[PDB]
Amino acid sequence: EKAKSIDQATLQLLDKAKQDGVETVWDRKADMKVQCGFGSAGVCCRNCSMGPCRVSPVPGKGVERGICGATADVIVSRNFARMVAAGTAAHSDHGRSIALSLYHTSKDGDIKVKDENKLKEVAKSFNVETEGRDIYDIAHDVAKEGLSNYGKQLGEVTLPPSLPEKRKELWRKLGVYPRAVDREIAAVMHSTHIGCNADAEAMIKMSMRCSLTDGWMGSFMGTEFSDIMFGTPHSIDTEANLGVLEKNSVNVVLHGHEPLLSEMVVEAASDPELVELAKSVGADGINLCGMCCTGNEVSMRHGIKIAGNFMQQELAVVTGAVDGLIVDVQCIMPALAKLSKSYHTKFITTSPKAHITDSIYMEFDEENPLDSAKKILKEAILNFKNRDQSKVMIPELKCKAILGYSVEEIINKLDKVVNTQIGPMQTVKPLADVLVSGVLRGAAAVVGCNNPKVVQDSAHIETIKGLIKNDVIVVVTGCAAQAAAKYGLLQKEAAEKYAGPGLATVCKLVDIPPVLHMGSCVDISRILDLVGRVANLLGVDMSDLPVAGVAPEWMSEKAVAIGTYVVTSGIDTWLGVAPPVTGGPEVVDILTNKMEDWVGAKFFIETDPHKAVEQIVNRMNEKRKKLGI
Amino acid sequence: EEKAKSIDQATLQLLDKAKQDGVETVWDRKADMKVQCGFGSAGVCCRNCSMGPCRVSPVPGKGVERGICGATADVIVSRNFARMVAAGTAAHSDHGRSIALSLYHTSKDGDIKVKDENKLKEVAKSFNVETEGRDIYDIAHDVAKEGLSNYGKQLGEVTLPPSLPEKRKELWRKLGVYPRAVDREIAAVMHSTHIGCNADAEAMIKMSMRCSLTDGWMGSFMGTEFSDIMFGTPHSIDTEANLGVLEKNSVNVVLHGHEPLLSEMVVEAASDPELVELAKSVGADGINLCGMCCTGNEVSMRHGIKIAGNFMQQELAVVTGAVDGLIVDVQCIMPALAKLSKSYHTKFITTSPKAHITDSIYMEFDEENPLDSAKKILKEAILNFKNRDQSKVMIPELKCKAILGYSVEEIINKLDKVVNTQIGPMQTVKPLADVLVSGVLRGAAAVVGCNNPKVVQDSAHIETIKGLIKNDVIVVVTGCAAQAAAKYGLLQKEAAEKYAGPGLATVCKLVDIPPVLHMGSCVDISRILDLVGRVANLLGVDMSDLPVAGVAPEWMSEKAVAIGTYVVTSGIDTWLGVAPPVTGGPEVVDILTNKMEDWVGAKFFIETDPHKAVEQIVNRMNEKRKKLGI
Ligand code: SF4
Ligand code: SF4
Ligand code: SF4
Ligand SMILES: [F-]
Ligand SMILES: [F-]
Ligand SMILES: [F-]
Ligand SMILES: [F-]
Ligand SMILES: [F-]
Ligand SMILES: [F-]
Ligand SMILES: [F-]
Ligand code: NA
Ligand code: NA
Ligand code: NA
Ligand code: NA
Ligand code: NA
Ligand code: NA
Repeated sequence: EKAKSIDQATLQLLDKAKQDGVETVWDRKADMKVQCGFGSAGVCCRNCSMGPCRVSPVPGKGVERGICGATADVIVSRNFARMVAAGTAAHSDHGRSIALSLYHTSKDGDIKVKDENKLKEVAKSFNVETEGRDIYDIAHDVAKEGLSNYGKQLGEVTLPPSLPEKRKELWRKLGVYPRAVDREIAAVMHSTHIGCNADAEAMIKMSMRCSLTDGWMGSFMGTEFSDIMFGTPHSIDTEANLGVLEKNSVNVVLHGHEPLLSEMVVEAASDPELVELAKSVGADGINLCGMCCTGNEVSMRHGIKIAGNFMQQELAVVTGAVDGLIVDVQCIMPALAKLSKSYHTKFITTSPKAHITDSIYMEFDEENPLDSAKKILKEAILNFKNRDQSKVMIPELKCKAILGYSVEEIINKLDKVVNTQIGPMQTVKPLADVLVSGVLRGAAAVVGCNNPKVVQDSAHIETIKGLIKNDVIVVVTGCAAQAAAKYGLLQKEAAEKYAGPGLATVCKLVDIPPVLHMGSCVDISRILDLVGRVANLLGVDMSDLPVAGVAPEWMSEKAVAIGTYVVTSGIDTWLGVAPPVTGGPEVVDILTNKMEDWVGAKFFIETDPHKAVEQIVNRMNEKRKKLGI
Repeated sequence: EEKAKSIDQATLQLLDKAKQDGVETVWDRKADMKVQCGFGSAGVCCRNCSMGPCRVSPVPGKGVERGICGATADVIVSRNFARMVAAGTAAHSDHGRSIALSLYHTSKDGDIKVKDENKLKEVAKSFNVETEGRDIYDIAHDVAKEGLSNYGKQLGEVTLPPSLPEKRKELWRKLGVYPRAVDREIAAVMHSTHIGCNADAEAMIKMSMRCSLTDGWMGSFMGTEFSDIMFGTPHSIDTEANLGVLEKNSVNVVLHGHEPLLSEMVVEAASDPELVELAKSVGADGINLCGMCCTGNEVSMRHGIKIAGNFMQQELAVVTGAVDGLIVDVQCIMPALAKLSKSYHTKFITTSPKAHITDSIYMEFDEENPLDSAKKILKEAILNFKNRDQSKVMIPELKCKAILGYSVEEIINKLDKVVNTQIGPMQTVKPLADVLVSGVLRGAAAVVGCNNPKVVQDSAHIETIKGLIKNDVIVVVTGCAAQAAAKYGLLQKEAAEKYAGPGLATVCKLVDIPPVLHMGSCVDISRILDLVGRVANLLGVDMSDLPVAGVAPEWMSEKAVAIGTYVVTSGIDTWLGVAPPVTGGPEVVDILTNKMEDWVGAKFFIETDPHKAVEQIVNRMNEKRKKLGI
């Protein structure tokens, strides 16, 4: 009865999937039928073998406490904590690999330093000397100091400069100032053990402390170091959606997250031997396509075409045109191994962090990265000989998209509206001014996943379209950004098409689209860098600005960690999918009310995007009045 | 027409008082839960993202076979198993992390001092720390820093104990499970269990084994060694156990939890003259300290403090109406205590910011002024004796004598009695190695683990231990299992004639030891590894070659899972008396109970009948003896 998507190409292939007789993520959601209301409310605990225990989400009725004595609030808050601990760890290991790659950069090696100016500037944040030193001794000293942020047991951690000092001392008084990344993950996992913490407030506060090691450390260093090694993103053109697949080219799709592999596949797709090889098997060339975050990472830096977002990964295989599906870690549906048994596609896993049964394991040798990517790519190009062009169905649907909007590039773009003799250059002042003046009502980040509980991409598009109509500039990352890209919002033409008067004027003056694709989900750290720069420039804290974050169709534990650190940093967050918290009323009051008194923001749970847009606008105008703007 | 709740007499008496007083127990809450969910009982339910919750069929080929993301039953089972190990590892991790921090803050005239210099000097040589002619506290700080790097170093290798055989290290390396930093492996396991990551049962379990190794050989190990350095290495010491140790006319302060620093500082505060006179002024005879669970073991091994009871007895202690102060830190403090303590004059005090409990009294243990903080907290217990009502008090006159303190150094010390002055070398484990190879001792078995309402409490412990020592298998015990043995009376030299077999009784008479050796808390299980490795190293073999076994007859916590996983990966067959949630994943069962043997030389055994378990252990040991030629 309900529509499965709002994207036509997504729907066309869904029909082919039914004809071919293959399962999709929608079909498995249906097979699940009415999902257990206990786990949907968070009032089930399995933290020890006395259980499984389930208490009633309706207070006063049914079973009240678990066998150990845990209340509903205790069970909910611990389950919520372990979600943050998981998402934190996901981004943690991500940035740890990126820092390790930076430690192994050499002058003549496969991994180099590409943005010397950024490294010199990042080195100043770690108190690493740069005057007259070799650029790789600097990079190694930066990597070492960044790695210390993951497991140091003595001393304090290094935090970015755009984090307002008001917020640091706020965290200190609240007792949520971050420690080492792995050290907090262990701390949350410790207190959630049976017979440890049994207080909702203290439990949530540990979760907020954990999430800070993600946004301002794990994800932040991951992004900063990814820019140093691969290049800081700048505005770039690309095409999005499943129509980027070419029938007469070798289609290699990069799925996953960790960017070192996809960065090396891009460089491997230009080796004359591998270029000549694709021609020898009968194709026109090598057509690199990205999906999800590793697709975002290479599109921001190299404009590689974005094949699609989370709930489309199954449908790319259904086209019958994917010769290689090269995946690393995070958000690779294990169903792909069974699905690709019905097609010539070679589904190749590469990271020992994410083995998948019945896939083809080709370990990405991080000690010979380029040679290793070539070996994996050659296997994909050879697989082109096994394509059956009669069963191929590539929908004729693709949209142009502009992305590459890093903080540096937004600042660079804003310099255009600065009078040579008046203001300062290379600052975020132009954006602060249009916010203070009121031409822009606010700025909203729209991030998040896809989720079968929501018509895929429908909540993203309605939220984004509604915010830009009310003169709220919108920045996007991850699968939401790729949902904007497919729809056609990442175009300068989208301003007069969909934006209100103020946003349309700023868009024309700055020469930008109304929706800024700021990269992958570790790249959300760019959003914090941006908002923090505006707060510092206006002498205020981040809870005082008219900013907001939205997760219209989230799913991953990464999103819970992301949403939790966005709030603790001081930014109101709207969720479009109810988290499993309804069972514990104290947990609800903490996340949706008391949070305000702690950090200056709170969570909002709204499944109607049009309602959420109202709330965001009203909350912004409320905060605007408090600030006098 | 129901099963008994316990085999302990004092436990049954107070349970009748709890019913009479109108309060609820952990047994009562178990009955309220009724039929627990078969899905979560089989481990075929996932909640690792909001696409779910999903539940797949535990019977393969029937029902819903895959979750929304495509995860099979084996994937879901294997990931849920991994997160148990990660949590159990994290608990012992932070336990030893905090202890190492105390070692870093030791000082000449401070509250925390170095007490076993000879242990500290020997540990420093294990961490490549110079000791010749250096101040003793410069050494302690260097050793602490080296131990803290084991938790979060990102480059280089980790420091491991010398009693770990190189054959086992080389085995782990080829298998791909050589441990990294403690907090790092915890994060790595949490990463791969995220949605859309690892989806292969073998790779997932192998990640669990690599993670658990950072507990037994690092987390728990460093915690135990550093606890001995600061508080003293345990030696043969007498004590009394069970709930009767409470004195009606004295101040009863009960220490519950795991972290030893608070319990240690309260012991030293219980001898402050100002507080003793206050105890007499409020109308009491003296300060009666009683411990529970690990923190009760930690102070009983070192100071002979009386042991109040094990895990499922903690509620019944408050039911006696004689607990004036209940001081708890972290790990295994049932949140029901906060509600139970409201029906009695007991003040339920939480002390650690790691484990706040609602509607309790929070007195944050100041580690910068430890003794003054312990003094301050103890005074609140003494003053609460004025609210005692002696008409309701019912302390069952039941308690048994017990011997403990059997650290590795003390066991080696006791083995010297049977060494000839001219023949063999002193201060080695050779006497224990010789009786095993000869066959006088058929094997060595470690009985550890929790309590669990699914088993008649302490019955699986006592039946397991009694059957083993009857079959000439010496039994070492830690944690609540040890306290089960202390309550029943197995921690006595008189227990040899009563229950031991011929060979074991002969070894007990010669060495002058009980047939059951209490080796401390559950981080003190590292002492058991340290012992077995010395025997493995002295016989030129690996640990999977020795006739050794581990048993957790009534386990419950995720700490036990991580414990049982590192015991197996170390090369010691482990029997489990409570079935873990793995029955829904047939590949996971094959990995844990068969394939594991071909990886690390040991495997899990799931058996709820302790008599059948003893049969399996004895037959298994004989196979490894015949394989080894002994
Ligand atoms: S922590 Fe408590 S409520 Fe949760 S499963 Fe364990 S015994 Fe039950
Ligand atoms: S969430 Fe709990 S009650 Fe629901 S199916 Fe899973 S184990 Fe059962
Ligand atoms: S990870 Fe898979 S099995 Fe688990 S809740 Fe998500 S879709 Fe379901
Ligand atoms: F095909
Ligand atoms: F790893
Ligand atoms: F159910
Ligand atoms: F493996
Ligand atoms: F009382
Ligand atoms: F000693
Ligand atoms: F074997
Ligand atoms: Na920066
Ligand atoms: Na195939
Ligand atoms: Na309020
Ligand atoms: Na030692
Ligand atoms: Na076999
Ligand atoms: Na059975």
